[PDB]
Amino acid sequence: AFVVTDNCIKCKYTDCVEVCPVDCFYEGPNFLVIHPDECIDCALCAPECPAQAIFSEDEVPEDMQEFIQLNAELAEVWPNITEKKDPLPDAEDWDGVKGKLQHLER
Ligand code: SF4
Ligand code: F3S
Repeated sequence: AFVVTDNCIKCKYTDCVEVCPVDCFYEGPNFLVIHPDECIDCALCAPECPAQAIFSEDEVPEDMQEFIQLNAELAEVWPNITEKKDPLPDAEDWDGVKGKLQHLER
Protein backbone atom coordinates (compact mmCIF):
# COMPACT_ATOMS: atom_id res chain seq x y z
CA ALA A 1 0.00 0.00 0.00
CA PHE A 2 1.17 3.51 -0.60
CA VAL A 3 0.65 6.03 2.21
CA VAL A 4 -0.03 9.84 2.11
CA THR A 5 2.04 11.58 4.83
CA ASP A 6 2.36 15.04 6.48
CA ASN A 7 3.12 17.43 3.66
CA CYS A 8 -0.21 16.78 1.95
CA ILE A 9 -2.07 18.41 4.87
CA LYS A 10 -3.26 21.91 3.89
CA CYS A 11 -1.78 21.52 0.34
CA LYS A 12 -4.13 18.80 -1.09
CA TYR A 13 -3.18 19.23 -4.72
CA THR A 14 -5.04 16.15 -5.84
CA ASP A 15 -2.79 15.53 -8.88
CA CYS A 16 -2.41 12.00 -7.44
CA VAL A 17 -5.92 10.86 -8.09
CA GLU A 18 -5.37 11.22 -11.90
CA VAL A 19 -3.06 8.39 -12.18
CA CYS A 20 -4.66 5.89 -9.78
CA PRO A 21 -5.90 2.81 -11.70
CA VAL A 22 -8.17 1.61 -8.89
CA ASP A 23 -9.44 4.86 -7.45
CA CYS A 24 -8.45 4.28 -3.85
CA PHE A 25 -8.01 7.87 -2.59
CA TYR A 26 -10.53 9.20 0.00
CA GLU A 27 -11.09 12.80 0.62
CA GLY A 28 -11.02 14.82 3.80
CA PRO A 29 -11.28 18.58 4.24
CA ASN A 30 -7.53 19.23 3.95
CA PHE A 31 -5.85 15.94 3.31
CA LEU A 32 -6.21 12.83 1.18
CA VAL A 33 -5.60 9.20 2.31
CA ILE A 34 -4.98 5.92 0.31
CA HIS A 35 -7.08 2.91 1.23
CA PRO A 36 -4.55 0.17 1.99
CA ASP A 37 -6.73 -2.85 0.90
CA GLU A 38 -7.55 -1.26 -2.37
CA CYS A 39 -4.13 0.06 -3.39
CA ILE A 40 -2.32 -2.16 -5.90
CA ASP A 41 1.14 -0.61 -5.30
CA CYS A 42 1.50 0.36 -8.91
CA ALA A 43 3.50 3.39 -7.56
CA LEU A 44 2.21 5.74 -10.23
CA CYS A 45 0.90 8.41 -7.78
CA ALA A 46 4.15 9.06 -5.85
CA PRO A 47 5.83 10.93 -8.80
CA GLU A 48 2.70 12.97 -9.41
CA CYS A 49 2.49 14.55 -5.87
CA PRO A 50 3.85 18.17 -5.89
CA ALA A 51 4.26 18.02 -2.07
CA GLN A 52 6.14 14.67 -2.41
CA ALA A 53 3.96 13.41 0.40
CA ILE A 54 3.32 9.85 -0.97
CA PHE A 55 5.49 6.86 0.10
CA SER A 56 5.51 3.17 -0.26
CA GLU A 57 4.51 1.83 3.11
CA ASP A 58 7.91 0.32 3.60
CA GLU A 59 9.63 3.62 2.95
CA VAL A 60 7.52 5.88 5.22
CA PRO A 61 10.13 7.95 7.19
CA GLU A 62 10.53 6.89 10.88
CA ASP A 63 9.04 10.04 12.19
CA MET A 64 5.90 9.62 9.94
CA GLN A 65 5.02 6.09 10.86
CA GLU A 66 1.79 7.20 12.40
CA PHE A 67 0.46 8.04 8.92
CA ILE A 68 0.31 4.37 7.89
CA GLN A 69 -2.45 3.61 10.37
CA LEU A 70 -4.08 7.00 9.92
CA ASN A 71 -4.57 6.31 6.16
CA ALA A 72 -6.11 3.03 7.03
CA GLU A 73 -8.58 4.47 9.57
CA LEU A 74 -9.56 7.60 7.75
CA ALA A 75 -10.10 5.69 4.50
CA GLU A 76 -12.87 3.83 6.15
CA VAL A 77 -14.68 7.11 6.99
CA TRP A 78 -13.94 9.59 4.24
CA PRO A 79 -15.62 9.75 0.78
CA ASN A 80 -13.95 8.42 -2.41
CA ILE A 81 -12.39 11.08 -4.55
CA THR A 82 -11.85 10.15 -8.24
CA GLU A 83 -11.43 13.64 -10.03
CA LYS A 84 -8.61 16.09 -9.52
CA LYS A 85 -9.76 19.48 -8.31
CA ASP A 86 -7.96 22.72 -7.49
CA PRO A 87 -5.39 22.87 -4.76
CA LEU A 88 -6.28 24.37 -1.38
CA PRO A 89 -5.95 28.20 -1.74
CA ASP A 90 -2.84 28.70 0.22
CA ALA A 91 -1.32 25.42 -0.73
CA GLU A 92 2.17 26.60 -1.49
CA ASP A 93 2.60 28.71 1.65
CA TRP A 94 2.14 25.41 3.53
CA ASP A 95 4.11 23.13 1.14
CA GLY A 96 7.15 22.12 3.03
CA VAL A 97 6.05 23.29 6.54
CA LYS A 98 6.82 20.43 8.93
CA GLY A 99 4.49 19.21 11.70
CA LYS A 100 1.19 19.80 9.82
CA LEU A 101 -0.63 16.88 11.51
CA GLN A 102 -1.75 19.21 14.34
CA HIS A 103 -3.74 20.94 11.50
CA LEU A 104 -5.55 17.80 10.23
CA GLU A 105 -9.37 18.20 10.05
CA ARG A 106 -11.74 15.22 10.20
S1 SF4 B 1 0.18 3.10 -5.63
FE1 SF4 B 1 -1.19 2.96 -7.49
S2 SF4 B 1 -3.06 1.92 -6.70
FE2 SF4 B 1 -1.93 2.82 -4.90
S3 SF4 B 1 -2.83 4.89 -4.57
FE3 SF4 B 1 -0.95 5.03 -5.81
S4 SF4 B 1 -1.74 5.07 -7.97
FE4 SF4 B 1 -3.39 4.18 -6.69
S1 F3S C 1 -0.53 17.04 -1.75
FE1 F3S C 1 -1.96 15.34 -1.24
S2 F3S C 1 -3.86 15.50 -2.54
FE2 F3S C 1 -2.37 14.05 -3.60
S3 F3S C 1 -1.11 15.31 -4.95
FE3 F3S C 1 -0.06 15.16 -2.99
S4 F3S C 1 -1.00 13.40 -1.92
